[PDB]
Amino acid sequence: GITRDVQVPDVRGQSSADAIATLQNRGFKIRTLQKPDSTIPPDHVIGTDPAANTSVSAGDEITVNVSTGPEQREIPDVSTLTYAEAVKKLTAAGFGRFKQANSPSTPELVGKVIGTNPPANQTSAITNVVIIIVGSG
Repeated sequence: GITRDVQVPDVRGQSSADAIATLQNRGFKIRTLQKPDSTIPPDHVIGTDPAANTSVSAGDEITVNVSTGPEQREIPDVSTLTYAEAVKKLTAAGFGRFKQANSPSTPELVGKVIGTNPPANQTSAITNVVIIIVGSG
């Protein structure tokens, strides 16, 4: 037959703790899912899971998606191959902050990227500014 299923209001616009408390008060169980990412939402609740707006039994389980910190990635040495490669491939790797600089190099490297200013072998954040250095002399 039917049981008592109700829809539970979202705690969007408040912190994850606010959501946790509100659901807890109603008897709902909450699971907090956190991810470090490139496409990071704030630690506050901006959105919720459909399960909340769906009519569910009071005391169901609501997953709260929260993100803690932007992810970091190691810089692949593809920069040295082509300027286009450096910017685009690093964007594909997640990076979204670039700064171009040029450094005087031997004519044999003119027009080629000689690397990055920050160490490429280092794991840099998505929001970290990668300074791409082009060899020009």
